[PDB]
Amino acid sequence: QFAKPEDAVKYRQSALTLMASHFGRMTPVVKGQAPYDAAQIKANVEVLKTLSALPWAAFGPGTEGGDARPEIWSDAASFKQKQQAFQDNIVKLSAAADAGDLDKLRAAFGDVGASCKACHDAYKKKK
Amino acid sequence: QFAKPEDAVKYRQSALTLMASHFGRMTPVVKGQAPYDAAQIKANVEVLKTLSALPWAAFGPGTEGGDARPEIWSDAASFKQKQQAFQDNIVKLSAAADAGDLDKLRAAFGDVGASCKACHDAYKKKK
Ligand code: HEC
Ligand code: HEC
Repeated sequence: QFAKPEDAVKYRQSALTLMASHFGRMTPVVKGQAPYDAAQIKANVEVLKTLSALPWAAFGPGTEGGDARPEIWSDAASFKQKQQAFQDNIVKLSAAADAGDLDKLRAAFGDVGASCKACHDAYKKKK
Repeated sequence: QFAKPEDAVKYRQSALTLMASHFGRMTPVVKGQAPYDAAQIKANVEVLKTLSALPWAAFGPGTEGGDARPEIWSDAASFKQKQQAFQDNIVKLSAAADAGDLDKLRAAFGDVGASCKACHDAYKKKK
């Protein structure tokens, strides 16, 4: 869907921004700093579900640019494992939210965050 | 969910970018330039459904900035009507996609586009 590589870069950066707001806005809830409303969190995690599937297709062939390391493309099966671990932890987070359990949510949120960081550390260029 | 107004600006700009890719990537299909696969379009319109609800909450109170006109806040019921017309045309687009009919899809796509432009012309700052 991208006319030039820069269009894929812009898309994935926007998707990751949006996805990252939906994740991070739950931090006060899982820390107990903000109240836990099970329906609110279930709806938010549904939005995060959708968003968390979107970035990866915008790292096609020859979309080098932005802060994406070239290793994303030359080590494709591996990058795919970092992405698939992350989305399987998103499935777990959905399960916790859908069930309405703050303990389970806390644990699942931590697992997702660890998977964000694992990919970050391997595949996002240094700042 | 925004620490500063600039965070709400960044969110809505990203949401609108992402939402706009999901809309515009269907243009070759509705023009007949690309093939029509009903299941592909149904899945894409589901993603657009989700995205099209996201920008508006990031125009809260005192999030002036970006290319948002101040009239968005001082004429709140009206802006809300531009937003609600747009999302009701997104409901129609979902219906067309879910039904699998290219004629209906074409018509519904045109209606959505007109609603994007109506809001653009009233509420996005001039370039
Ligand atoms: C788990 C919920 C997260 C969160 C919170 C973020 N990511 Fe990542 N990310 C990855 C790569 C390769 C990039 C660079 C993209 C590019 O510049 O081309 C990023 C970038 C980000 C950003 C910055 C976006 C921007 O506005 O420029 C942010 C806020 C962000 N990430 C947060 C790679 C990955 C992964 C590889 C499989 C995974 C998993 C994640 N990111 C997960 C998350
Ligand atoms: C219907 C599907 C669309 C499409 C394709 C776009 N919009 Fe809008 N838009 C609105 C406002 C106030 C802004 C400015 C936001 C800000 O800068 O603070 C925008 C901006 C955009 C962009 C640019 C995003 C960016 O990267 O900076 C794009 C690509 C875009 N729009 C496309 C307002 C509205 C509406 C008011 C109710 C509606 C409806 C739409 N936009 C609809 C669409």
